[PDB]
Amino acid sequence: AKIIFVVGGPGSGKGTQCEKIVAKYGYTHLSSGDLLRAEVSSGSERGKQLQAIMQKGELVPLDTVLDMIKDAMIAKADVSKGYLIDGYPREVKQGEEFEKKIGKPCLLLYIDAKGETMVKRLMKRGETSGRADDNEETIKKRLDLYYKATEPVIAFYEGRGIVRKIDSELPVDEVFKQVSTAIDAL
Ligand SMILES: Nc1ncnc2c1ncn2[C@@H]1O[C@H](COP(=O)(O)OP(=O)(O)OP(=O)(O)OP(=O)(O)OP(=O)(O)OC[C@H]2O[C@@H](n3cnc4c(N)ncnc43)[C@H](O)[C@@H]2O)[C@@H](O)[C@H]1O
Repeated sequence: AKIIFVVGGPGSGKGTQCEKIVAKYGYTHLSSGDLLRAEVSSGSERGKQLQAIMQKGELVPLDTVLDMIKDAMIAKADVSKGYLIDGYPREVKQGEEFEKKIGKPCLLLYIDAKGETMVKRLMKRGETSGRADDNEETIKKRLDLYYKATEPVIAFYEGRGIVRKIDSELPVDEVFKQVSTAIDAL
């Protein structure tokens, strides 16, 4: 099965575009954030540790996140012709371990938004839906961690030759036209 990585800053639009891909193309959307949140909601001790980390806007350890992604991919293996890995990898080492333990991606959709745009989007969502990490201080930390840890992922996969940059400043449907062009070109 094809493995597509979807990487971009917090609030850039990764989840939105992934849900569009699912509806049009039928790939399996796995979200690292949603997996981690599902553990938090289980009430486990592990979930309590993850909630603490996520609330602070820091990165969860690679071992826990990659486990859960692998767990989810195995659970869907029967029925998936492709996977969208949304929000993983977030550092170069995550990408390398994923390739060692699972397989190589065929495409990286780089969901590119401006920093100010991301702040605005996450503040709006936080005011609405109240996700715990959508508060101003945590937003700032998430964005700074993205620039520091995650942009080198984009460089790594530029070196591999598989990055397609998606202008996520446009309206949702215009972003998805770019996304669709990239996927149709595989
Ligand atoms: N691999 C990893 N390693 C270690 N730790 C990890 C990890 N993965 C996760 N974690 C941990 O878990 C935390 C959460 O990670 P995760 O949940 O993956 O959150 P994120 O990167 O913080 O993503 P969001 O879901 O905040 O953004 P999105 O880019 O999907 O934007 P969306 O489409 O929702 O859109 C945002 C909003 O904007 C709107 N919007 C989208 N596109 C547009 C558009 N084109 N125009 C106008 N509005 C738009 C949406 O409607 C919505 O309101 C991390 O901070 C970390 O602690």
